[PDB]
Amino acid sequence: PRNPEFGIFLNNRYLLHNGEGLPKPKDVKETYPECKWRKYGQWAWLDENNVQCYLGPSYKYHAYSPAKNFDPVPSIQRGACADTANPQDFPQGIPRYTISVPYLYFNNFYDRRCKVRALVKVPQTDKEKEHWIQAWVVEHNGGNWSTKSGDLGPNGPQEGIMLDTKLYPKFLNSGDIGVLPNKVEWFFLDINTIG
Amino acid sequence: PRNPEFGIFLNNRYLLHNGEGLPKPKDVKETYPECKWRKYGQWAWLDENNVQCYLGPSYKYHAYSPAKNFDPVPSIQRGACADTANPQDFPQGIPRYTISVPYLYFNNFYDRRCKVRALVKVPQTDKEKEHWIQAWVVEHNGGNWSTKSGDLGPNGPQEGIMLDTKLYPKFLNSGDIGVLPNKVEWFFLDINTIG
Repeated sequence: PRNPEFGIFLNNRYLLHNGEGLPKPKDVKETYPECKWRKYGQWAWLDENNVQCYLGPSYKYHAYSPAKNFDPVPSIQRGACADTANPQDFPQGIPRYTISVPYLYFNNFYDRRCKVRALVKVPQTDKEKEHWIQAWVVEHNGGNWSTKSGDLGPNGPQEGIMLDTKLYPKFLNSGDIGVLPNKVEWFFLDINTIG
Repeated sequence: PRNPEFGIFLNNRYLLHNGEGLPKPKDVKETYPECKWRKYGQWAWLDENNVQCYLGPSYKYHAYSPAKNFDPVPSIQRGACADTANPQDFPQGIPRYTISVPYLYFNNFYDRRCKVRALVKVPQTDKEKEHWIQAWVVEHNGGNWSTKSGDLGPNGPQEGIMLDTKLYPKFLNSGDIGVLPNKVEWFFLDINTIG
């Protein structure tokens, strides 16, 4: 069946045409300024009324996230998404590009965002031309890291993502602390819900 | 386990306290004005770049939808959500209140919103005090109706929802064309993603 069911092939516009003809991105943080790291008994992503909140980066509102690497094989076998049914167009075997996301981007009971498509921007480096890739979310993680620190403490903000071990080094020049020095730009391919 | 995992019990604030202490609602249509009924080969919910789009009404941005009734028993058995795994806190048997939603509110491959919680406002009538109820989404529908017409034609806009046959009559006074005369106010309980 056609995927997406309606409209343009958004993945092709990025992978083959770099986003040409589409608006320049805004940051998904601007969609929900009041969704912050706050304490209500425990530290969590909460709004100004102490209601759980999460974000939905789209092709219009990209996420810019501090990133570590991870091994996708144990995640696929026994991680947070291991019992999720394979959705439309999911690869056989280990997908070429995989990511893990923190609680800033899901609800763990009802909107888990397991085995969904994400586009990730790979900037120019000494090795790589600038280009977009398509990855699958295959894990959830804590994500208490920033571009300056691999560990913000047990209760520190949970913004960080993970990239598979073969995608991560594409972000580096030939010139690594365990978090990439620049935030990684990405969005959920099939989530276009904010104007 | 605690549900929601973090933050206040949002359902209790509506069901027991009518939303007290929370902001007055805005319309979810204002979150995405450019998500419109448009033709790209077929008629669909599409943005200004012909990308598929959908909405996520929350406690801050309610949906106001034209509503028909439906029989939840065949939907539970063999409708769009019949093979969805029962999530946390899903009832045994037929839930007391059930709704069906159109494509304006889901992606059918990756964000189906099957077996999720919705709060629905039941206004005062000659029989009912004003109050909120908690319903489960158990079906998807076409929804080519408005408060003035049960049938907007094969290609007409798909905004309409359905309410189970025992919830629907709670919207009427003792004073029915098949669509309720007033739009029904509702939101997804666990989706709080737009500021």
